[PDB]
Amino acid sequence: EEEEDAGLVAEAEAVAAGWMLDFLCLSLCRAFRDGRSEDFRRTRNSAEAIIHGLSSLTACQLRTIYICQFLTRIAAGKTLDAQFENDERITPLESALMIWGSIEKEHDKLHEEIQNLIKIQAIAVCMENGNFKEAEEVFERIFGMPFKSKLLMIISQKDTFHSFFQHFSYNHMMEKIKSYVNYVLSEKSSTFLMKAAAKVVESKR
Amino acid sequence: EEEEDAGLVAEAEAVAAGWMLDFLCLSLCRAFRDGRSEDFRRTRNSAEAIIHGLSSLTACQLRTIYICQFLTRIAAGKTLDAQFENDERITPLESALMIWGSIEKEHDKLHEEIQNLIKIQAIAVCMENGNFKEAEEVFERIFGMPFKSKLLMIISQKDTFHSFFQHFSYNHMMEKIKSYVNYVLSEKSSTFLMKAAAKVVESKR
Ligand SMILES: CNc1ccccc1S(C)(=O)=O
Ligand SMILES: CNc1ccccc1S(C)(=O)=O
Ligand SMILES: [Ca+2]
Ligand SMILES: [Ca+2]
Repeated sequence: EEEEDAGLVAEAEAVAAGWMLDFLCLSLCRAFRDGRSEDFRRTRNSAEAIIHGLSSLTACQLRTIYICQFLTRIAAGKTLDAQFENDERITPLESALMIWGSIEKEHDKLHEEIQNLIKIQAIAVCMENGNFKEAEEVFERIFGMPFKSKLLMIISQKDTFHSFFQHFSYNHMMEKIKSYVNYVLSEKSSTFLMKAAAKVVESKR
Repeated sequence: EEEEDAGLVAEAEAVAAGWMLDFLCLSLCRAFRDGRSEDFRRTRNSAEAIIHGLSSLTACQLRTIYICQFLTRIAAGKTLDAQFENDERITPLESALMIWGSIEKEHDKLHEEIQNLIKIQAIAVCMENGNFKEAEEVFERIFGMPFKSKLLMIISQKDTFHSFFQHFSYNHMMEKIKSYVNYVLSEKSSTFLMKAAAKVVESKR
């Protein structure tokens, strides 16, 4: 009876942790979309902690975790001292690109546009910090012809403020990513914890 | 409409965070009661993070936070390098004693027994580490006559393994605290998130 009770309790804790992960993902998406930097930081810390208390993951929960990790790396895209992988050479935007290619999602036009904007900016952020040799190394790791050769020419000329980086800017990458985040927000707005909390708030109006 | 929606969303996030705090407190109590050291550590990290995302606290939520903080200091009672207060001189058991005296709860016989056991052990843990001068300083900060004079005599004799510390031992303090934790477990087992999760598990049996 003691082991049977402990077992049912552990199963209930796993159910509640899954509900907490979905809610925290929704809150993280909304903070990213709104540009609420401090709320994003605190929500990320909460999400990471809840994830460490989870063991079995369904395919849906792994996709949710990948979305949280992807937005965290994009938020840190210009923080070149942040090490997100065991290989210390991988920059934050290169780490976001790896997760973007692993998520079980449709490869629609928006998917490829975000992918190519992260590739251009992974090089651009190195150039803007005067890290010319690092830009060439990020280029080799990513690329792994017309798009490729324009980028290599810009790296070799050390043209940091090139007009190419203004046409495919960091702001344009953020805006395209926010369009994708809006779809995730619509999909997760109906998850258990947010629905129950919204019902309580509405009943008091 | 944009500010009105943002407002309702923030209210719903506060409701869900309150439900998460109660659930995490219940899980932390159960890990402490069971002696599941690693689960206690991970649950504490999750609790701390959720608490940083909360702003307005009801009297009930402040009591819940005090219970989490109290068990954390008791779990760290023998870690004399842990600094829980801005005043670096305060030891973990002295910090647990301060919280124990601040919780809005009945001062029954069990309350006073736990209080006195934490006082004896706050000195005992210093003696057992050979920190005789620190034991005298903890004594002065706490005490703050027959109980008092026996303790001062033991500190002055440097009688670390005194039979007094075996009669009012660290294990006896932990057991009395676990009795109190069982009452908190019964009280919080009916909170929203645990009840809903338990209903899901049961419906699959
Ligand atoms: C489990 N990882 C996780 C979860 C949520 C947000 C960020 C991360 S991280 C530290 O990998 O960027
Ligand atoms: C808000 N503080 C908190 C919450 C839960 C568990 C432990 C703590 S602490 C770091 O103060 O020991
Ligand atoms: Ca670097
Ligand atoms: Ca110390």
